[PDB]
Amino acid sequence: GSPNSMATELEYESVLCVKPDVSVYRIPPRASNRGYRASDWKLDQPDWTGRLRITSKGKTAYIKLEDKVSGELFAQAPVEQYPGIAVETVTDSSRYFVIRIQDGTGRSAFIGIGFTDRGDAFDFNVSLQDHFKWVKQE
Repeated sequence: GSPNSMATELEYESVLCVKPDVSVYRIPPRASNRGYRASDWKLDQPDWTGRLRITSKGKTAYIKLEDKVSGELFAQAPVEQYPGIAVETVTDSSRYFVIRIQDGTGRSAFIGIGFTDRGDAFDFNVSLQDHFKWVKQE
């Protein structure tokens, strides 16, 4: 038998949260003597803006970011458990996160994202933990 009829087969995702408005900021590096505090980021001048698409399959969640005009992928961050290495919070305001976006080949970057309100950023952190609760043995 020969499996060589397939090679790119990532035609799967269970959607968890979608929002039309999210803004990216390239952040300074973490240290507990400063923290990520949202106000240190480029809140007046995003590096990119577009749409949120939190997705998952099995034990791996995917924070995908997508364009608001082209529908194309900007970036994606894969996550094995929440909280974990690929998702972080700020100190000052509950509407801002950081994620470890990856190219699927050992390339990575930490990018900051901001929401319109805390009551919508709560949906980012609830939709992640309400996927992982069984992996978290709750």
